[PDB]
Amino acid sequence: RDFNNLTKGLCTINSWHIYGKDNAVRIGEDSDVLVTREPYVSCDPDECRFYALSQGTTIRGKHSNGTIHDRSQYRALISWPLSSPPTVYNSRVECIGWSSTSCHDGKTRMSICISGPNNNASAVIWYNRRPVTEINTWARNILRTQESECVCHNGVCPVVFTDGSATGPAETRIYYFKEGKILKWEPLAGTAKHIEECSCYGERAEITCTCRDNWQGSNRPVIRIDPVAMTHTSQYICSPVLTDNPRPNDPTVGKCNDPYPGNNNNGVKGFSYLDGVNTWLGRTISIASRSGYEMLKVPNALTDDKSKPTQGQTIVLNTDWSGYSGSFMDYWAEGECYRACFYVELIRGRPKEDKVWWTSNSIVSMCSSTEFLGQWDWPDGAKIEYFL
Amino acid sequence: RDFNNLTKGLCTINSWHIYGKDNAVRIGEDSDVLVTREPYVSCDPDECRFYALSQGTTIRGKHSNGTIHDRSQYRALISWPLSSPPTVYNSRVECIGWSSTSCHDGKTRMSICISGPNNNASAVIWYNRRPVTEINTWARNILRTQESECVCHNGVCPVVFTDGSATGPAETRIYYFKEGKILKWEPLAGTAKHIEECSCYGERAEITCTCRDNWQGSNRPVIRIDPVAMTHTSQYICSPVLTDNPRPNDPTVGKCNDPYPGNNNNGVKGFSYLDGVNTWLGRTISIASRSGYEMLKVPNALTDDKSKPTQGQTIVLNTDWSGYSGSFMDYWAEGECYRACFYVELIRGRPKEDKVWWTSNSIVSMCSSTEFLGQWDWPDGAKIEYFL
Amino acid sequence: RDFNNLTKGLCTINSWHIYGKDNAVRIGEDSDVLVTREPYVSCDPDECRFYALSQGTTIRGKHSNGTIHDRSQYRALISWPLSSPPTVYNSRVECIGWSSTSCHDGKTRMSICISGPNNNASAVIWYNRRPVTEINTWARNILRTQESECVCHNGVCPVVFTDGSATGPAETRIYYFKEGKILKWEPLAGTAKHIEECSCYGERAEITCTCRDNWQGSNRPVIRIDPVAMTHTSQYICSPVLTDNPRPNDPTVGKCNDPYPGNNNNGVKGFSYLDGVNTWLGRTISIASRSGYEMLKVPNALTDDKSKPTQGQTIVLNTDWSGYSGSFMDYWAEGECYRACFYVELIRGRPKEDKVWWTSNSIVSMCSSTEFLGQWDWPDGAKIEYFL
Amino acid sequence: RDFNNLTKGLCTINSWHIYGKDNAVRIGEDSDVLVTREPYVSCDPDECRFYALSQGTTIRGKHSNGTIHDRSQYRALISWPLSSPPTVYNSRVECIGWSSTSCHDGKTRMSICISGPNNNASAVIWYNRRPVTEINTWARNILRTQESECVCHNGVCPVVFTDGSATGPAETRIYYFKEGKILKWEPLAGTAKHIEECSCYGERAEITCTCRDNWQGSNRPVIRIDPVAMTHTSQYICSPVLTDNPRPNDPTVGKCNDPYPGNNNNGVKGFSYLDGVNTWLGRTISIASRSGYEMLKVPNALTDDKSKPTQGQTIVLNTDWSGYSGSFMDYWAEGECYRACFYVELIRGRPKEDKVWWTSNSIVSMCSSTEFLGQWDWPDGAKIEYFL
Ligand SMILES: *[C@@H]1O[C@H](CO)[C@@H](O[C@@H]2O[C@H](CO)[C@@H](O[C@@H]3O[C@H](CO[C@H]4O[C@H](CO)[C@@H](O)[C@H](O[C@H]5O[C@H](CO)[C@@H](O)[C@H](O)[C@@H]5O)[C@@H]4O)[C@@H](O)[C@H](O[C@H]4O[C@H](CO)[C@@H](O)[C@H](O)[C@@H]4O[C@H]4O[C@H](CO)[C@@H](O)[C@H](O)[C@@H]4O[C@H]4O[C@H](CO)[C@@H](O)[C@H](O)[C@@H]4O)[C@@H]3O)[C@H](O)[C@H]2NC(C)=O)[C@H](O)[C@H]1NC(C)=O
Ligand SMILES: *[C@@H]1O[C@H](CO)[C@@H](O[C@@H]2O[C@H](CO)[C@@H](O[C@@H]3O[C@H](CO[C@H]4O[C@H](CO)[C@@H](O)[C@H](O[C@H]5O[C@H](CO)[C@@H](O)[C@H](O)[C@@H]5O)[C@@H]4O)[C@@H](O)[C@H](O[C@H]4O[C@H](CO)[C@@H](O)[C@H](O)[C@@H]4O[C@H]4O[C@H](CO)[C@@H](O)[C@H](O)[C@@H]4O[C@H]4O[C@H](CO)[C@@H](O)[C@H](O)[C@@H]4O)[C@@H]3O)[C@H](O)[C@H]2NC(C)=O)[C@H](O)[C@H]1NC(C)=O
Ligand SMILES: *[C@@H]1O[C@H](CO)[C@@H](O[C@@H]2O[C@H](CO)[C@@H](O[C@@H]3O[C@H](CO[C@H]4O[C@H](CO)[C@@H](O)[C@H](O[C@H]5O[C@H](CO)[C@@H](O)[C@H](O)[C@@H]5O)[C@@H]4O)[C@@H](O)[C@H](O[C@H]4O[C@H](CO)[C@@H](O)[C@H](O)[C@@H]4O[C@H]4O[C@H](CO)[C@@H](O)[C@H](O)[C@@H]4O[C@H]4O[C@H](CO)[C@@H](O)[C@H](O)[C@@H]4O)[C@@H]3O)[C@H](O)[C@H]2NC(C)=O)[C@H](O)[C@H]1NC(C)=O
Ligand SMILES: *[C@@H]1O[C@H](CO)[C@@H](O[C@@H]2O[C@H](CO)[C@@H](O[C@@H]3O[C@H](CO[C@H]4O[C@H](CO)[C@@H](O)[C@H](O[C@H]5O[C@H](CO)[C@@H](O)[C@H](O)[C@@H]5O)[C@@H]4O)[C@@H](O)[C@H](O[C@H]4O[C@H](CO)[C@@H](O)[C@H](O)[C@@H]4O[C@H]4O[C@H](CO)[C@@H](O)[C@H](O)[C@@H]4O[C@H]4O[C@H](CO)[C@@H](O)[C@H](O)[C@@H]4O)[C@@H]3O)[C@H](O)[C@H]2NC(C)=O)[C@H](O)[C@H]1NC(C)=O
Ligand SMILES: *[C@@H]1O[C@H](CO)[C@@H](O[C@@H]2O[C@H](CO)[C@@H](O)[C@H](O)[C@H]2NC(C)=O)[C@H](O)[C@H]1NC(C)=O
Ligand SMILES: CC(=O)N[C@@H]1C[C@@H](F)[C@](F)(C(=O)O)O[C@H]1[C@H](O)[C@H](O)CO
Ligand SMILES: CC(=O)N[C@@H]1C[C@@H](F)[C@](F)(C(=O)O)O[C@H]1[C@H](O)[C@H](O)CO
Ligand SMILES: CC(=O)N[C@@H]1C[C@@H](F)[C@](F)(C(=O)O)O[C@H]1[C@H](O)[C@H](O)CO
Ligand SMILES: CC(=O)N[C@@H]1C[C@@H](F)[C@](F)(C(=O)O)O[C@H]1[C@H](O)[C@H](O)CO
Ligand SMILES: [Ca+2]
Ligand SMILES: [Ca+2]
Ligand SMILES: [Ca+2]
Ligand SMILES: [Ca+2]
Repeated sequence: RDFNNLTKGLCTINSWHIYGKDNAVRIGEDSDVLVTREPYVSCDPDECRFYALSQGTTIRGKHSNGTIHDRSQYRALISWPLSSPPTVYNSRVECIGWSSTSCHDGKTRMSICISGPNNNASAVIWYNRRPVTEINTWARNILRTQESECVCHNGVCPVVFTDGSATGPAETRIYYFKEGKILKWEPLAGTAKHIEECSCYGERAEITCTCRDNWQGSNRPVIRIDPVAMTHTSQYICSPVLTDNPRPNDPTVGKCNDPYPGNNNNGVKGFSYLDGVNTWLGRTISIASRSGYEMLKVPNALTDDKSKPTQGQTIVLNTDWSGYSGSFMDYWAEGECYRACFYVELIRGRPKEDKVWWTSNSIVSMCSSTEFLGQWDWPDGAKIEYFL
Repeated sequence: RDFNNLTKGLCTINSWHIYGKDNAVRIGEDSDVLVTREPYVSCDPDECRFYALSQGTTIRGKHSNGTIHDRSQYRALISWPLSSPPTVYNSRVECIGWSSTSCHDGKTRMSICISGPNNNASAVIWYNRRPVTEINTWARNILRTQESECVCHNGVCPVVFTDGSATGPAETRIYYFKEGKILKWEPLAGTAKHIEECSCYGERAEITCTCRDNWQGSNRPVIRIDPVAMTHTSQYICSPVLTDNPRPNDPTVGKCNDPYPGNNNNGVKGFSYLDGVNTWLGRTISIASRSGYEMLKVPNALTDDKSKPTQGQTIVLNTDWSGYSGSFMDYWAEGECYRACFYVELIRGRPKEDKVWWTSNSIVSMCSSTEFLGQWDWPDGAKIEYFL
Repeated sequence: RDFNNLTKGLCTINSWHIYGKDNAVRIGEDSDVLVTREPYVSCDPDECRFYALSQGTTIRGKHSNGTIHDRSQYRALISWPLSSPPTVYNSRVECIGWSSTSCHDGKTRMSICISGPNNNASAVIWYNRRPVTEINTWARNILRTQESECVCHNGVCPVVFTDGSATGPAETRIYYFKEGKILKWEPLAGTAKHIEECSCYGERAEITCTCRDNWQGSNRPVIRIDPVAMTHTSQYICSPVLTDNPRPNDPTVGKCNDPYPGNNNNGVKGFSYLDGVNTWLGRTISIASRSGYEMLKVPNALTDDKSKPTQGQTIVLNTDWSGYSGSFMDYWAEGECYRACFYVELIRGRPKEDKVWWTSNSIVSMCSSTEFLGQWDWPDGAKIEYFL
Repeated sequence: RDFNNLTKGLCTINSWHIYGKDNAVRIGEDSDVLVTREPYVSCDPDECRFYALSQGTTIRGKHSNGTIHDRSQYRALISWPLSSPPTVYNSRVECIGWSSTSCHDGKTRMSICISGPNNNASAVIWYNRRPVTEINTWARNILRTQESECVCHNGVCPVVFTDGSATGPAETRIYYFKEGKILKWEPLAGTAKHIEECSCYGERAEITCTCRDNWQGSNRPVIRIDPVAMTHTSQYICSPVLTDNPRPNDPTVGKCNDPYPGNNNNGVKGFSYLDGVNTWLGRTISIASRSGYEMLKVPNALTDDKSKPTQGQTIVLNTDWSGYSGSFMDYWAEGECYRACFYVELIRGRPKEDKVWWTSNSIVSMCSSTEFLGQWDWPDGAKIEYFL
């Protein structure tokens, strides 16, 4: 009925509780589960759902062979009920393509999918399940977007896109949509040197995005957006607790306005919540590969270049595979504050598990608690040997 | 609540963006996907869906053997959610038969299915999911209809049927339905010599249908219907850009009131949008078989017998299989103009791929953009070898 | 909102058009289709659905072995969308048991299922999907009911039950329910000597049921019920066109008040519409087995002991298997008259096809047309050899 | 719209009629049925559903190997339509974990799931399908709850939890929730010495729970809760008809305020309805293992230490496997009294049937009748040999 406004602050995050888990690869060993990757979670006013990019085959299907590849004509943004797996029979297609974002503005949902060949890709912006706007590639090098939910305020839903090199300067733009129409766009500003795969959340009329500098940085770039003024800025997380992957060992002092060097041309989508002393960072446990996952409480990470952990929680053990991670919240929940949430993609199959010819994932997701809760670890749980 | 009226003109068509794609044959390699053919797309006021004729077996089922055949007691018009595949578990049966059409009038949906033996077929006209009217064969030779959506204006939904020879004169009728009841019917008039499988769209209170002259023409016949007066006329597309299949090579000058000769007794369902300079024609790329698919901008194709392409877009490469194609639009979208859409049926299996014993298809669909978007090609994507 | 009243007469029946067909055995060869028997069709105010008794296993499942048996703890009344097959994933359980009926009163639905051992069976009467009333066996010999829909008038839904011998006198009762509560019951009256499996329809505030005299009659008993007075009578169809199975050859003169002899202790559920000159009878084509199915127009069949066919329609060829048949109508359709409908159960597997270890069926259904439509035949269509 | 109040008494229980049965293990032999255990039934105002703890694999899936284990990261509370089986495609996840409860307060549903390692478990309390409250382990030894529905009165839904030893004193708490928030909690009081797995029902503004004393008692502890005062008491069922399993032979005189000795450190979840002369107890038929199931009418069982059976009903034969059992009622049914209902979990596979590597169950459920109905027995019905 009305556009949602970001009128609340974050709840105090004292730990993380289990929210959803689909066990998709376990279940899909003997049921019609679609192969996916690049999952996320997004809420409507009356339901929260899982989202991902399908590969247009089931996991036991012979067409699962080759699904390490990111971009084909067989991919689509799908959604399905929370903690169910993405099946052929329960998955709803939001739009067609191989990079996406989606968010609800309080009245209805906007979904964006990009498709095409590398040098001629286009975004289609859907609103109320109809296409409304299209945007052609501006740099002819894999036009691409967040791979997790966007955020709206009074109808304005900003979205970050990048077109251009993954290993050098690229052209990043912030589009401000309303009802699927372009109100404005701006080129990236501030000190972030490279942006991909922004993970965003909204509180007190400001949207914060934690992104991936694929080119040089092992610290994460941060974009902060004012959706009323339709302006933004950028920087890096100051903290020496480095949250990209792969990455060097953690130093004692980080960088606020430059990439922290030591690994080039690689990364992973990740997130954080940056809320002064209530600041929590996610990362892989391994510095070398996408294994394990942990949350660290790092007070003032955004602004304090010597900030270190005061608390933490293990989400996935370093002996289990992780993957992309991102933020979402239920903006329509009851109460006085928005409860921080996140997901972690649990990648299985190639390239790390190459006895199978496929790559897919399952999902785990948590939300914050004001209690100090006991921790478990949450692995995918499938046995690869069963698929041989 | 109210009957929809065709009050808008076409949006300007500068390119085509991806709308839906089901990847059904890929997915159906290892899931309970129904064998189909003769698909299309049709919108309700709150949802757009895929439609097709089921063959009453799954593709991996042993009853898929023999599904090259067009007309059996096991066929039905089914619908399913946009870009999902047609599964046993998500497909809704609209009516029983082996030729169909369907459209929503703004209040509810009319669906028409024809069944029976060749010499004794009948149409049943369903409205609000109940049968209302029946029409018996008038020429005793495969009574048959559009195989894509009809169009309504203020409750009046015209439909084109043909009964009689596929390779000689036949008896074509235009029925004007309202609430599933016959208001009137007329015998075909104008200069079209043979009509099958009309593909129709509505704008500014007129309905335009691009059809298949199976007998003689490689140019397509066009029927234009005034749904208020309940009258029509017919002609051929004047343009030397010929759009049937198979067909001769394109000449320099076409025919406005006669079939363009060079192939007899064969054809394929196709479509066009005929809107002066905003005119786009679809066709197979091959002159000999149903391979490839392209859209050509041919200004004034309907009326200019020397009109040639000023722009185009490849939809399916000539090294991939195509099939039937047809028009639809979302008459209930927001904005000032109706956005042209189309689908292409991607036929797999027999007769061209005869290592399998079945014939089925998947679907790809696009809508127009006012941008000049980059093009991809959109093949079915299944590997036949997997099915051996 | 209001209880439906039977205020209309039957439409004129000049032929029969296809209404629904599920092709369940064909589809179930390679999908999760439940084994059933004793199907029927019943309408709500906004939807019509297929109903049957599940056997609590899929057809390809190993538990399909033994499903020739009628009565087990694994059976349930299920419903599913019209012309879909009865799948594990789309079938809704109405109640538990091995004999049933169901009807909608205009406000909500009553469903009745009987379960138990032969000598200690009970009916549970569900209303608005909650159990309301229970009725214990009165004769300790397979309490049993219609196996097709009941009919309501101003909230009163009569139902016919039988308890006692299948091959001798039994105790038949007519229960008058309202909101799932017993208003009254009466013992069978009139001249019918044995009653099973009544097939009923409603018009002009009277309900007519055509039943099965399993003991002696090859003519069918008829019960006529006044749901306002809550009284009834019974007789047999007078016509020499005999409609049970198995049966003797047709004579020239039938019996109005006694069973027509020649076969004992056997029969099949069937139906008719008895409406003076607008009278149509269904029967198997074979006198010996459940093969084929036809509709015969037999003017005044109910009252004229020499009435013979003036018109007919083949539904299933005598070279294809049939089974139970029954009546239903869409009481909530638009227009001035109720359109007669029926289904035929197409039994496959045992005992006639004993290369498989199972018994199941599919469904075909038709409704009347005021046109004289061409006829097709409508077989199950599955190849038993595929299941070996 | 309004919170439900427990304003009715129990209906008179003269027998039990069949309510639901899913036949899940039979069906799951050849369909995508999830492995479960710890099932129950719970009603909303407009629907009643089956609930259980999934094991996050199908039964025919290779991940079914190991599902004898109770607590893993792959478990979730799921619900599905009454008498359907718990499939991958129709099951809705309520929350994540390995111990649960759920109930509807008349406005919306509260669901509670506990997860974590044995020494660090936490409960998350969901309301209106959103997490609201979290509760950390207080004794660091398998925090755990009812495994059947809770009950609400004017918004207050008490829930019994236990944390601590299964074979010695433990710390049991009664939490009083409203809208998912903690109003109050109390430590267990009265004479019950050990509490697990309470099975609860509501009548005349009091909630009665029949639980499992795993430590010493073969008589069942009873907790009675006043949800207005938010106080409770506890005792044991006085009757010498002992209802735990395993258990000693029945004596002539029971114990009201102490555990009845003879078996230690073991038990099974069970239930009763304690309503003076209208008192019925459920139990396994075997004293040694979870086989068979029966209901006994034991007047004044709660308060009369010599009460013996005056009537009974066999539910499952002693030659068939049983399991957990629990109470529920449809608080939103029509009429003057609440109809007592229960389910029995039918465990198949390990440990008793160790030719398979899995453990799962199906469900049977009954409700009371004021008739004296005939009895059947209701086994799971699957053949283990089919799974070899
Ligand atoms: C039941 O559940 C309980 C709740 O989950 C659980 O208690 C939790 O226990 C975990 C695990 O111990 C805690 O997480 C850690 O928290 C550390 C921070 O807390 C310490 O430091 C604070 C400041 O100096 C102290 O205040 C704090 O003391 C307080 O709390 C204590 C309880 O833990 C209590 O005893 C005290 O009385 C007091 O009240 C405490 O001392 C945090 O630092 C740690 O993370 C590091 O360690 C991990 C390995 O264990 C790494 O994976 C992680 O990345 C962090 O280390 C790395 O990064 C650092 C920053 O750069 C570097 O300095 C390190 O060298 C290290 O870097 C290497 O590794 C990196 C990752 O591979 C790499 O990238 C680098 O390159 C380099 O190679 C962890 O998060 C949690 O806070 C506890 N929570 C609560 C509420 O108590 C309890 O144990 C469970 N109970 C049972 C019985 O099982
Ligand atoms: C990123 O995506 C971009 C958007 O898709 C893409 O740009 C697009 O590129 C495609 C492919 O080149 C274009 O499609 C073609 O358009 C042709 C018409 O445009 C030409 O002619 C106009 C009039 O004279 C000119 O105005 C126009 O110039 C303008 O635009 C230029 C850009 O392309 C630009 O450089 C100029 O500066 C200027 O501004 C341009 O010259 C169209 O004619 C063509 O279709 C024919 O060719 C196809 C084969 O390629 C056939 O498949 C097709 O059927 C047509 O040829 C056949 O039919 C004709 C008519 O009868 C016959 O005359 C021909 O002989 C031929 O007939 C044979 O084949 C038939 C089919 O098999 C057969 O039936 C006959 O029997 C006979 O055998 C094609 O549609 C598109 O318009 C571009 N779009 C845009 C917006 O620019 C860009 O390339 C992509 N970028 C990258 C980096 O990959
Ligand atoms: C396109 O579709 C059209 C519509 O479906 C289709 O036309 C239809 O054609 C069918 C098949 O011919 C017709 O069905 C039959 O109708 C018979 C009754 O009609 C005749 O009798 C009337 C009265 O004397 C005449 O009025 C009537 O004449 C009129 O109509 C004619 C068109 O058919 C036309 O030419 C005339 O000008 C005139 O206007 C006509 O002569 C009906 O009797 C028949 O049923 C019997 O025969 C079946 C075998 O074919 C049996 O299966 C069936 O059970 C009936 O016979 C059995 O039972 C009788 C009664 O007891 C016995 O007397 C018989 O001996 C026989 O009994 C044996 O078999 C029993 C069953 O096994 C058994 O139990 C007994 O023991 C014993 O062993 C049939 O229903 C239909 O009416 C036509 N409909 C229309 C609108 O015209 C047209 O053919 C199709 N076109 C093409 C090109 O394919
Ligand atoms: C059609 O369906 C009808 C409805 O279901 C069905 O009739 C029902 O029949 C069943 C089975 O007979 C009845 O259930 C039993 O009811 C017994 C109680 O009723 C008796 O006792 C009363 C009081 O003294 C009498 O009033 C009553 O008489 C009345 O009713 C009669 C009809 O049955 C009628 O003939 C009379 O005229 C009169 O009107 C009647 O005599 C009940 O006691 C019994 O349960 C015990 O027995 C079971 C074994 O059969 C055990 O499994 C069960 O656990 C109970 O015994 C155990 O526990 C007792 C208590 O501690 C011990 O004293 C016993 O020794 C025994 O203990 C051993 O076993 C335990 C379990 O393994 C173990 O833990 C111990 O350690 C020890 O090892 C049973 O529930 C039912 O009430 C009938 N219902 C109705 C309405 O009539 C009819 O039969 C069906 N018809 C056909 C044709 O099939
Ligand atoms: C259950 O009892 C409560 C307490 O008496 C009822 O609560 C009142 O409901 C009315 C009407 O909806 C409100 O206007 C009052 O404010 C409520 N509270 C109190 C404390 O009186 C409630 O309606 C009852 N539930 C049902 C289904 O009748
Ligand atoms: C899932 C897994 O086994 N990850 C291991 C953890 C650890 F042993 C590690 F050394 C690490 O990176 O910390 O290697 C990982 C993994 O085997 C490699 O990094 C990549 O193969
Ligand atoms: C799908 C496909 O391979 N089509 C080819 C394209 C081309 F090579 C062509 F020569 C053509 O017709 O243009 O043959 C098609 C096809 O192999 C035949 O036409 C029919 O088999
Ligand atoms: C389905 C089928 O083949 N039915 C035949 C028809 C006919 F040949 C008939 F002789 C008949 O009864 O009319 O036998 C049936 C069937 O084979 C037997 O009656 C029973 O097996
Ligand atoms: C399902 C089953 O066969 N249960 C039997 C019943 C009975 F024979 C009994 F002796 C009993 O306990 O009463 O053993 C059960 C079962 O075999 C064992 O108790 C445990 O294996
Ligand atoms: Ca990086
Ligand atoms: Ca042609
Ligand atoms: Ca008989
Ligand atoms: Ca015990």
